[PDB]
Amino acid sequence: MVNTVNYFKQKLKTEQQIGMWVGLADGYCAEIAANVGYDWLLIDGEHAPNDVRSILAQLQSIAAYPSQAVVRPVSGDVPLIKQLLDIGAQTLLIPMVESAEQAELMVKATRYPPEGIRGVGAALARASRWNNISDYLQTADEQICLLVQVESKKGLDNLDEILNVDGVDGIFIGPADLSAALGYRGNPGHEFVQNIIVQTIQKIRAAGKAAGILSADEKLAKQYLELGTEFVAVGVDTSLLMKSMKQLLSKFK
Amino acid sequence: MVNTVNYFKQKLKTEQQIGMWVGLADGYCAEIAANVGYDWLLIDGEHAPNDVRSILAQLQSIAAYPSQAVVRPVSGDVPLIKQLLDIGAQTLLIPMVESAEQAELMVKATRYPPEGIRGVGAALARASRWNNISDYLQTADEQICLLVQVESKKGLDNLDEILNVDGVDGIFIGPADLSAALGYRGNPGHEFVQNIIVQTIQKIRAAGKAAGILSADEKLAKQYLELGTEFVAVGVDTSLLMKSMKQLLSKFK
Amino acid sequence: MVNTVNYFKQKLKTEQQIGMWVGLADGYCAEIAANVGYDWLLIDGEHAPNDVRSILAQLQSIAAYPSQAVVRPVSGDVPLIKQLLDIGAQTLLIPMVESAEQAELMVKATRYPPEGIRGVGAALARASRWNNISDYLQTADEQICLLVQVESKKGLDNLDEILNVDGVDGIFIGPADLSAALGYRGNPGHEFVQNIIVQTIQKIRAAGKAAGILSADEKLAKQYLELGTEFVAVGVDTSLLMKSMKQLLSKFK
Amino acid sequence: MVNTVNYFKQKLKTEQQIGMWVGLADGYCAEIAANVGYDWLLIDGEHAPNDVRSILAQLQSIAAYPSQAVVRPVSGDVPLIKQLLDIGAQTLLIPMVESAEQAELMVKATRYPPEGIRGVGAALARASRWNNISDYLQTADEQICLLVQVESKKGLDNLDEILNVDGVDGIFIGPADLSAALGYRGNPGHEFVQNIIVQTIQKIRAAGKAAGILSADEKLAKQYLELGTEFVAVGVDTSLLMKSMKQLLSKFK
Amino acid sequence: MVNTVNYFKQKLKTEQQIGMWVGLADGYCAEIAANVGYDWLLIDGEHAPNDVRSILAQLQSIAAYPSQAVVRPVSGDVPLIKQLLDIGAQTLLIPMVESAEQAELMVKATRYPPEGIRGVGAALARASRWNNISDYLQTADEQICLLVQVESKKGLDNLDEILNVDGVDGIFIGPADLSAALGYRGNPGHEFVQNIIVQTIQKIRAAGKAAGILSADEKLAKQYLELGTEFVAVGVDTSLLMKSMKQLLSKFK
Amino acid sequence: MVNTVNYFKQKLKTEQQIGMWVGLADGYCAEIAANVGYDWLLIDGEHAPNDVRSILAQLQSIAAYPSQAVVRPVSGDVPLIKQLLDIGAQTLLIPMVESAEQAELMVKATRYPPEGIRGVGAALARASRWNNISDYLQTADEQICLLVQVESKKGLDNLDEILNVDGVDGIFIGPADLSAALGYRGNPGHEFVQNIIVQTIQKIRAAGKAAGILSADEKLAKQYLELGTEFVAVGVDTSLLMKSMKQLLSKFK
Ligand SMILES: O=Cc1ccc(O)cc1
Ligand SMILES: O=Cc1ccc(O)cc1
Ligand SMILES: O=Cc1ccc(O)cc1
Ligand SMILES: O=Cc1ccc(O)cc1
Ligand SMILES: O=Cc1ccc(O)cc1
Ligand SMILES: O=Cc1ccc(O)cc1
Ligand SMILES: [Ca+2]
Ligand SMILES: [Ca+2]
Ligand SMILES: [Zn+2]
Ligand SMILES: [Zn+2]
Ligand SMILES: [Zn+2]
Ligand SMILES: [Zn+2]
Ligand SMILES: [Zn+2]
Ligand SMILES: [Zn+2]
Repeated sequence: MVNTVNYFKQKLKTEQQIGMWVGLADGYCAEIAANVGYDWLLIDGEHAPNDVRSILAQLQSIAAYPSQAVVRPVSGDVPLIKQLLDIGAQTLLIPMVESAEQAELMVKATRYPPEGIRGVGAALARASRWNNISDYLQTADEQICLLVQVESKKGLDNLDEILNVDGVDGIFIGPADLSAALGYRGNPGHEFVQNIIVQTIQKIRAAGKAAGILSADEKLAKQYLELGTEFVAVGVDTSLLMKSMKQLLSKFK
Repeated sequence: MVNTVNYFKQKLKTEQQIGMWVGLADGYCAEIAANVGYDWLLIDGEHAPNDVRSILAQLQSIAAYPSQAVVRPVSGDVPLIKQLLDIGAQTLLIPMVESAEQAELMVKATRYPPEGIRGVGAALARASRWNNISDYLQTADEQICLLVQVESKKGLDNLDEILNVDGVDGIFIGPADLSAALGYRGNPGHEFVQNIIVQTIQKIRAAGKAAGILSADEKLAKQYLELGTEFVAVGVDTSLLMKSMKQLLSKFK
Repeated sequence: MVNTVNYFKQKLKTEQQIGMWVGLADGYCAEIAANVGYDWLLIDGEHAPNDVRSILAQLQSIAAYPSQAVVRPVSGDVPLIKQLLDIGAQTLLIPMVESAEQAELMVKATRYPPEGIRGVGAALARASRWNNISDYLQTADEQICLLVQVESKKGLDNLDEILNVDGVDGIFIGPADLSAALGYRGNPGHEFVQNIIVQTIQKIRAAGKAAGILSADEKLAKQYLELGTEFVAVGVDTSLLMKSMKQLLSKFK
Repeated sequence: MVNTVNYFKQKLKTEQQIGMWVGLADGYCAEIAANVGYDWLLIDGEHAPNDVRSILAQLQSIAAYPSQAVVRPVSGDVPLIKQLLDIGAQTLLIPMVESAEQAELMVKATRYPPEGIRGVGAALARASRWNNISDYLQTADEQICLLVQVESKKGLDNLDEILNVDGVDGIFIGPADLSAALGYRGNPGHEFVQNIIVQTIQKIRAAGKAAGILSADEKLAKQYLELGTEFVAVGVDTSLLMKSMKQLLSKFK
Repeated sequence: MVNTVNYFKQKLKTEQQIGMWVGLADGYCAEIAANVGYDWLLIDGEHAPNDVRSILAQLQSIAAYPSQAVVRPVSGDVPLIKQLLDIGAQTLLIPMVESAEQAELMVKATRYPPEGIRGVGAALARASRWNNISDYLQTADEQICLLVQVESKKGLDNLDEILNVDGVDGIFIGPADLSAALGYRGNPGHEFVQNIIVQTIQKIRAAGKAAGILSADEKLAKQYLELGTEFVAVGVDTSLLMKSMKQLLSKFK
Repeated sequence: MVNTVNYFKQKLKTEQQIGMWVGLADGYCAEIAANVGYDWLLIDGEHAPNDVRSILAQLQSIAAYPSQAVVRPVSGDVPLIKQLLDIGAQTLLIPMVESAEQAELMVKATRYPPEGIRGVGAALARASRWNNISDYLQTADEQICLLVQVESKKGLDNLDEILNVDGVDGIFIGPADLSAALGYRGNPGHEFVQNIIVQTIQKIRAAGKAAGILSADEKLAKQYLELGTEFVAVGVDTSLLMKSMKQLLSKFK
């Protein structure tokens, strides 16, 4: 078997990928999302009740479908990154990255020694399909994609430095965390926040990196796509479930 | 503690209750549905991948909310009915009921000896809150609600006989199973099927029983409500999730 | 490896075994019970929310401890008996047995062909420790113990016939189900019920079978032990947990 | 989406399919087996500790790989067959089939009304991918494969009658159950048993049905393949795990 | 929906709240405890085998009952605090707090930016009921209660400094950890330890903070209540289960 | 009850113990391994998808068998070490230990105050069997065994310093991590790596500590045993399962 090709990673340079957030934290719900045709599915280990084992179940569900899996760990924790790579997550989204030094450590966390610090345990791992991918230890590093979130004042204060880190494939903007950091908690739609987001997207793309963002607002998402933003998540499974059930009830009250 | 009052059962005689089908088979998804404000939630043990333990988890989630839980077992199995009553399901929907003799057996399955055949194990049961409902064995039978599905030719052939069974609180019409039985599989919207459904609702209500049905078609559901149908399910969580995610993607293709 | 010796089965002829009911339905709770020193633990698949997989977990927990495991299935279902024997349950308690013909079928359900109807799948089974017990198919039948419950009027109406069935090792009296059947639901302590229980114990022992019962009433349990009842359950984990937490709170209200 | 094509079913007429028994009862273990390249994987719901939900997890794991999944339910139970079809099992292996009447009922259990009795609940089902397979109710019956086990004297006594049932795609011989039924429990390798198995394979193929069997004996499996047996399972995951770990320890004692 | 009111937090200034430790690590056991009527239930993520997902299940069980849930994470880990707040834990008990600097960080960990560092992910969170609490991001901080444990020499060495931290609602004394730190491991009942505990309770209350403690000793618990201690846990579910089962067996040996 | 004797720890001074790696992450798979007769089983929390709760399940399975359990946490995390000790893991293997200061902290992490920093919560813990081991807090430290991995250049750079730490019972060499660190990723068999491993084994034993290693290569494992290496793992369950299923299929292709 050849290593699973990371089409998400390749498509960062060739197209604009439409994403769905997966916070239902469940192999069965993840399979439903995987049937829709999103370019990418974000398995949220930061803000949904997930652990390594529930994320594994969702990777197994999604694996039968073309949608590419991206996993967000709860934090930039090196041992947790090791665990998520070994269950076979090929793209990671690291929250709250705030310096070039932290971004460099996240690069190393995703690459084998001697160049990186990814723990070596291929025989045991779904990532190597238990060494059924015979040359995994030689071919792994190439299909791993590292995305980092800029979503605080300190992140924006270190944006140019992070954008200079070789091995950061993409910078994703978190409007909820960023709007709160800016003192507009719950109000990312404000011009003050939006002008900072647009400028940030322009700088990311000017430095030759992929830009990404989430917005459930159709108009904002289409604006970000018009700016050339490479990976745009356009909705959240929990939000779509709740809103669809509320809209239906409202027809009958 | 006094036994949990079955408001679903009481409301069969005082109002028209709006229902949501719950097939996501998960305590977390069931809690999301429970926040919307449906009069009743159908935990589907027949067509969703549920067992006694997953149904228990969903009852625990839903219990903090006003929405009344109704459980559909996979079949009219007496021992399975015993298990679902003991985890505390107070309303059951029995699929594919086809005779007065079967309906009478389902009545007995929901009531303690000496009048019924419900196995006695109160001490162990969430139903008695582990005997924290001190008079459970005396007050249980009153808050249990039995609904039976008529959804085959043999069911329609025994409709008058089933409607004469004391202890059947409601007859629910299954348009998917009924349309297939009638040789209109996938096409319940056909006038042939709909005239049989309308006549069936009229007969159920004429015999003094509650009538129920599921339709995701807003126009049909409102027609059934105009006829006086007591319990109408108007949508399905899996369908709402899938359709909402597809409609969103279609805005970006 | 030699087959696990069923010490419960042997001790039916040599001593009076003290039992604890396990309805917490959980490997961790079952292990707590296993540390106490009960002769036998009843893993309740009839009145606690258990399935084959949760019963397996509890058998695995208990297996490190001297306490002997007895499993109650939800009903005398032949395929479910097959499943519980293959996960390695060596003693089964069948509820609501009401005829010699049903007791004979339960005997056959526990024994391999050609003499019985137990499905043969030893290679796959914890029962054979995956053929690590090399002679399992020749030695299995001997360590299997069949107990049947008499707990209805029809059971009492067929008591002499059931007591004549070769392969029934024990008859257990269910006071909750029996008192309800007799029209004393919730009141097994009444003289009418107790005289029937004592007479039933005497008849069981007179026919050379082991007699069993559950009572959380210390005086009744000690009375049953004085009559020579071979297997007496003296409490229930859910009941002891609830009562101990209530008694503690009452000291502080 | 078009309905998933049942390549197992088509290949019953075009080649000899090599199978692996999956009794480890776990999505992660099922995925390991799925990487090997077996034509088919038997998810054992009869002799491994599986339920609908654990079988679902294994179907989800296996679905990303070419290996075709076959599910054995604990018995020919119509409602359980309904559940296993709805989670998306397209091939079923029914144990202990003993008459034309039982085989006909298993045929109906796998087909929608009006011709069959399969319960209609497509909207909710992984089988329809929650109606993402738009014409599922018209195209389902064609990709369902029914296999029945002949593995008792009564099965052999009704072999010609079972072989005349339209809708039975395959007859599988169970050497463990059959050798026990014949009074050679644990000794299927005996000439008495083997001549009956060979004769049975010849009769199955002469009636135009697919023949199947399990043997972990390489010589017996190759003999069955030389006779033209269409679906041959050649090993069991639990057995291969135990034997490989024992053989390794023996090198070091 | 308005944000769930934290009655535990309000009652810290109006009454003395009686608590039960919940270490059975299970939604079903947590529900049993929730029926008793304790003012508060401590879901132990430090010394019972719990993770985010098992703590979620227990919050869901408890949510239907008046008992207020308090969650102890394994350590003062900022990302784990984020996870436990998002599943809807409104009161946290942080173990082994040893400085004003660590207590200040725990305050920030529980509050949204710009004043705190709680990660913003309301849409996804049971805490917001998936934005069904429409103003959650404005009303969340007010219903969050922060308790910190002083249970080491360094904690006692920094007691006055911790008691001056705005945002610490309560200091809880850990007699097991504290007695071990003092070189009286397993002997918290010693006068040396008890005089330090009493002095510590007096200092906590004199600084205007709530004092808390656990003791399964009825006399010690009543002494702590007489001193005015605001939140007193009086027992542990695992201990009450084990002791009740041992005391029962001892009546029969 | 007296504390469980750690026979693994005692046998480090009396014999050479043969080990099996357990990465199938499952109580049922762990029990299969437990039946084989390995001296020790490594429950891998670093490179298999395990958490505290799945490791607990595997400890419960294994506990009925003579095989000694060793648990590898994901990293030398003090709170996670506390959790694994409380579920009753008596031997820990800490990955990627690189200094005397880190080894000393791991020693303290495994011992109660006042000498160590192990959090005290015995009442709640399977480790004390919920205080059924009445003197657990006095007898625990003696049956705890600490192993550390040297598997990086920094580890080898601090080998003499680590070997001087009182309370390190064993140093385990990780050939996958070490060969990668040395720029021979995937090629530990090279003479450059092997000479370093042999020298390292000699230095460990010369300092009076137990030496350990894993090799699935029978010749290398036997060479390590001839050098007197005290704890040698000779295979991995995932590897043996995959290889045995592949070898079987190759006989039939
Ligand atoms: O610990 C990591 C590891 C690496 C390769 C193996 O074969 C087994 C374990
Ligand atoms: O088996 C049912 C049962 C009833 C009451 C109890 O207390 C225990 C068990
Ligand atoms: O189907 C049961 C069975 C029996 C023996 C085996 O080796 C495998 C399966
Ligand atoms: O009960 C089955 C069912 C069928 C179709 C639906 O849309 C919902 C439920
Ligand atoms: O990542 C956090 C998040 C916040 C709000 C959303 O709607 C979705 C995700
Ligand atoms: O927090 C730990 C703890 C210690 C002893 C107990 O009895 C209960 C909890
Ligand atoms: Ca978990
Ligand atoms: Ca289950
Ligand atoms: Zn964010
Ligand atoms: Zn139907
Ligand atoms: Zn009973
Ligand atoms: Zn068979
Ligand atoms: Zn403490
Ligand atoms: Zn390593």
